[PDB]
Amino acid sequence: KKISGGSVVEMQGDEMTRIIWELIKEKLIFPYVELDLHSYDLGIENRDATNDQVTKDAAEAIKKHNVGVKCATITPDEKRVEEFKLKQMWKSPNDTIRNILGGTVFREAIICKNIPRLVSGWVKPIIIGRHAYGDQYRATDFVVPGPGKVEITYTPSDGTQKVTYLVHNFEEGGGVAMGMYNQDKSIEDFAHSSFQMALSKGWPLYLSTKNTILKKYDGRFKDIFQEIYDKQYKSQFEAQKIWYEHRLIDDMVAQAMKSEGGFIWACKNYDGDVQSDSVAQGYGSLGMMTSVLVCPDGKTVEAEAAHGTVTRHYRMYQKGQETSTNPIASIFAWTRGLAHRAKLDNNKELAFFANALEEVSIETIEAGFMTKDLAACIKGLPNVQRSDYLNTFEFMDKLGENLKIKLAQAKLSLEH
Amino acid sequence: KKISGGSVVEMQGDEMTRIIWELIKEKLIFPYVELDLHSYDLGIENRDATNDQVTKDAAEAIKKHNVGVKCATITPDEKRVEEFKLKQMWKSPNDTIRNILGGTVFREAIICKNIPRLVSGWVKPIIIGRHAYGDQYRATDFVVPGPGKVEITYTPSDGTQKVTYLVHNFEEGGGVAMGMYNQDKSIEDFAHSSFQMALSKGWPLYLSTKNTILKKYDGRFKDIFQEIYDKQYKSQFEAQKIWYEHRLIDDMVAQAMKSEGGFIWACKNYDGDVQSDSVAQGYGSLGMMTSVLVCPDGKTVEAEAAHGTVTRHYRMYQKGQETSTNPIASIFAWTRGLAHRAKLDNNKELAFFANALEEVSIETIEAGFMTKDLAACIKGLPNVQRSDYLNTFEFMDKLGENLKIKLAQAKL
Ligand SMILES: NC(=O)c1ccc[n+]([C@@H]2O[C@H](COP(=O)([O-])OP(=O)(O)OC[C@H]3O[C@@H](n4cnc5c(N)ncnc54)[C@H](OP(=O)(O)O)[C@@H]3O)[C@@H](O)[C@H]2O)c1
Ligand SMILES: NC(=O)c1ccc[n+]([C@@H]2O[C@H](COP(=O)([O-])OP(=O)(O)OC[C@H]3O[C@@H](n4cnc5c(N)ncnc54)[C@H](OP(=O)(O)O)[C@@H]3O)[C@@H](O)[C@H]2O)c1
Ligand SMILES: O=C(O)CCC(=O)C(=O)O
Ligand SMILES: O=C(O)CCC(=O)C(=O)O
Ligand SMILES: [Ca+2]
Ligand SMILES: [Ca+2]
Repeated sequence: KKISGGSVVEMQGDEMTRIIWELIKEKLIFPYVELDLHSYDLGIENRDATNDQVTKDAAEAIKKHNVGVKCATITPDEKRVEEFKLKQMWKSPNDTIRNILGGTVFREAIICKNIPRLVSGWVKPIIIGRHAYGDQYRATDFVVPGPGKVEITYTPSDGTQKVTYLVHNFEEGGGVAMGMYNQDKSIEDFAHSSFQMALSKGWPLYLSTKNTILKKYDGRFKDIFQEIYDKQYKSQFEAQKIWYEHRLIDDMVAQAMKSEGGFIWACKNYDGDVQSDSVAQGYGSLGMMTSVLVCPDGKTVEAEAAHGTVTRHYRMYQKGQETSTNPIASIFAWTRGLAHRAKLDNNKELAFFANALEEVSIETIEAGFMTKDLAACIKGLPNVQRSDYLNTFEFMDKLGENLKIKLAQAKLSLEH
Repeated sequence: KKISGGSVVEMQGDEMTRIIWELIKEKLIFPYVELDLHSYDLGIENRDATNDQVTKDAAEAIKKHNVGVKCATITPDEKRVEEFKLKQMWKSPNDTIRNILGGTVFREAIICKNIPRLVSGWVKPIIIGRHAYGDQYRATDFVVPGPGKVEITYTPSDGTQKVTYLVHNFEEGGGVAMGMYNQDKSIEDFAHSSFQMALSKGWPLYLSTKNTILKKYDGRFKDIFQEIYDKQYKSQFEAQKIWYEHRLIDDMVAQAMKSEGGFIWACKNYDGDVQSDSVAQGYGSLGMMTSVLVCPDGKTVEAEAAHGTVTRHYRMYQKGQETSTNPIASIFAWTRGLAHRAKLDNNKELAFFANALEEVSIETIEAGFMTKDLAACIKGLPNVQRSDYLNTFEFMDKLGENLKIKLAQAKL
């Protein structure tokens, strides 16, 4: 009776998103879909117990099975070490997974007709390609305890030369220092996936850098995009009446803010992290955004919610208080992962189910059933009352109700 | 030129901002104000001729005279080198000047009551304190030509063992790499200026970092702020019913976007640079923002417009075509610096002129005389007609008349 879904790597998360994750599988996915499921618990406690090995195992599973769907996870700092009694301050599971997989994370809002934006002009989608490799997420940082010299050096593999650059000589007191890097091959994959996304969408492409400040580091990104564009993409762009343009990041954020949308924005790793949260909130909620890592092999993807574990909501959950937390981004992690699974396997029954769940989610909200974040978009936050929204479970229950109806109607249809 | 100004350091800029700079001195400052003016031309041509020495001379003059006002400048990349036939790809003069002076750059929108924002909720100001030192603006970046190890090393002054960390081992092909740093004393001054700004305006303070990712680097910023808050400002904040909170930068930008405004935002160098343009545009124009570098001495100040040289408009100016470019940010560089010069000198006349020019600028726009960007805020750009806006000359002229009127009517 259930759809045969194939192999999926599932990564369990923390706090409020872990609660939603279990409700998605129980209500939305498992009743209709049977999966060969490789489950990795990335909850903070299991990562601590495995010395973060479960995270690297999960990344290797995604390479093997080509599809993974990830819940948001805690990245610990000193406060989390004290809260959970951790052995170490573990690195972000996302940093580890993206470092191993590589590629570009494409992030885009999920639009409902009845939800007012915070930014008046965006009538079309903004799609951020976020380079998923290197920079601050692979970096090496340390505290400078006192006076002394920090240098960064490059030694070729043959060991026949050494280049030493002075970072800073600390004359009095200490500070911080860090190295970071990126790679030409990853930059080229990032460029290709950006131009290909623009052509698939019929939309212009913009790349943002600081190249006036980092002339070598950011100038490399700019050069590689320009060279790949001129050689391989430019005739196809003009044929679709679109263009590619590099801008300084600050000009770019101002242009995007005042634009009508409808463009692809290639972002360096850190910029794509921050701006995608600004963009998601600007369209009205961090809970309404898709995030899909498209790996360079053209086969493997990892779908996820780009927002965090929603700690403040989890604290209320721990007290038995009602929570209204937006599940949509977490649900679209599953739908986007299953859609790609169905595409790899040419599974029409699964491809239909994935799209059906996405339509149900939008239709439910557009019919007036929503969590508190979205009711705050329509009214003001100060004007919202309990009767204006559903709690987290009521909303999942409504979605489950409407999903059963949509799948029932499909079975009764002639198309079937 | 009756009012005695005192000593101000003037830095001349490039392209469209240069054209507006002279219009401000001619029509706005010079007729009413006599200045001891130490002028350095930071135009890209003079920087190339002096091997960027004029920039260092200018920074030194600000330390001497405590007050400086800067016009936007070109920071050259490969296209600018070829465009201007430059000797070197010179560093940004703002990087050079800020590195020498230090401190926190405070940026805030200039609000006219008739101008709609792009962001629905911001009914109260957002003030970004931007750390002006270190990080990407003091960094060392280079191309990695081929496979090999990039390492970062710390050699202490006490002769104890040198420490070496592997950044990356490039196994296939090359790439890019960079070192960057910050210093505890600069971070401490950045913290103090942020707490003091919040107490003087009466608003809560947020610091944004990535400390979950950069645990040492950004953790140091977070730890320094928290220690200074707990030991120094905390009871003062509580008595004013405000607070200080650290947030991850992701959370902070989202919170900022959906808020009502009304907070101080402490930003690391790079974040303050980018978010200040996002915020300025969100209130509706890059032309309406003040930017003042507040130096750690509590004395010296450098006022500037935070936006660039507006190359696109300048290309139209070069072709003889009509332009409408918003001068207000450039005007507020003069008024903010002259107001500071007046507080140092206890000059009631100069301080009155400084405020009056700012009043005239806002009153002129609130009466319906504005450049094209502001008219676009009200009607949307596709609906802006020629009758809705003034060109750059006409706008500077209307401000000159209103300034003349406001000073004449005040002389009575
Ligand atoms: N993908 C990931 O694994 C990932 C990404 C980011 C952060 N994190 C981790 O998550 C933890 C919490 O990070 P944080 O405190 O910066 O942010 P957060 O708790 O995830 O979110 C902060 C605020 O954003 C709003 N929000 C975010 N998602 C929402 C949703 N789905 N529905 C309704 N509101 C939502 C809520 O606003 P209100 O309080 O105003 O209601 C929430 O309190 C950290 O440990 C961090 O390391 C993980
Ligand atoms: N403080 C500084 O010295 C400073 C700061 C930043 C950049 N720069 C330099 O400026 C040069 C150009 O930088 P860029 O091309 O990134 O940006 P830009 O040319 O300065 O500005 C880009 C766009 O922003 C809008 N804009 C900026 N200021 C405006 C104003 N006062 N009134 C109306 N619109 C305004 C215009 O939008 P539209 O095109 O839509 O009309 C303009 O085309 C570069 O050489 C850069 O290094 C200098
Ligand atoms: O991995 C983390 O700690 C945060 C990740 C994040 O903020 C993002 O993926 O946008
Ligand atoms: O100095 C530069 O090159 C740009 C400065 C800038 O963008 C800013 O001050 O906001
Ligand atoms: Ca993020
Ligand atoms: Ca800027």
